[PDB]
Amino acid sequence: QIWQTDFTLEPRMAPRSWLAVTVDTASSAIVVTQHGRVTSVAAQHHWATAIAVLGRPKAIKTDNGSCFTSKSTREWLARWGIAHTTQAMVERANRLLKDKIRVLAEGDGFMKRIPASKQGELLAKAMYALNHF
Amino acid sequence: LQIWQTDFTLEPRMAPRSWLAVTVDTASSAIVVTQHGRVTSVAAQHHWATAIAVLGRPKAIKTDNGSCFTSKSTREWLARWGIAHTTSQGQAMVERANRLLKDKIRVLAEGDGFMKRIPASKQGELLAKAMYALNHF
Ligand SMILES: [Zn+2]
Ligand SMILES: [Zn+2]
Ligand SMILES: [Zn+2]
Repeated sequence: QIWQTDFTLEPRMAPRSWLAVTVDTASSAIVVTQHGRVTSVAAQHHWATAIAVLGRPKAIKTDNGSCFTSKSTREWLARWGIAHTTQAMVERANRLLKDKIRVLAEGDGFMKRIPASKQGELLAKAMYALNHF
Repeated sequence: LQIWQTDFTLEPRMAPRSWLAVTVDTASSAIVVTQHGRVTSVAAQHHWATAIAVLGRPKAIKTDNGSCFTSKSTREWLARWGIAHTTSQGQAMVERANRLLKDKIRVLAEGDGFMKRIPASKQGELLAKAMYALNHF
């Protein structure tokens, strides 16, 4: 598999409002996780989630953000045997995810921040809606 | 399918991220370890996603009653993954891995000249090398 990964902000999911999103380019499958800060660790724990869900890819493509080009991330991706190169599919995935998140939250009456106790199920439901799990 | 045991243990050499979450597969004795700054429900869930990535999905996970294992957020996560969960005794195999791992961490750090805290930029490769050495004796 060849994946594309990027981070995007979703303030309805605050305080853990940074979403890491990966898309598999051949299948269009999408995995998202939420994070309180954009760090190398956050990217690594997101990829371990995506691997657990979809299988281990041959290569991941990203932009040049510092979470993705750090010595830490470069070391992790070599340890896992995944090649790394430094858009349209991930951007499409972001918009579809944000839309689902907005309509589900506003439907439950949450017009601003979603309470932390409701976030885990609401993000899973948004993700499952865009997939064939 | 697989049955795991998981627990957290503190390792001050790996500070500030000195919380180690450890999972042992009961059939194969394989260990997966990740390190975390705080012991929270999310740290356990990201540890387990890592262990699924390395080992494959288990049928069941056994833990103690620490609050990050029995929280609503952890109960919901385990249910979404379809993993059964069983819970003040402890479990032998994970306590033994905790001991092996701390000994191993000490030996490796000390060979590289780190006598007390390991510099944060060294800790990822060293923890991975310790986990690999125990699995590949
Ligand atoms: Zn970006
Ligand atoms: Zn994490
Ligand atoms: Zn414990």
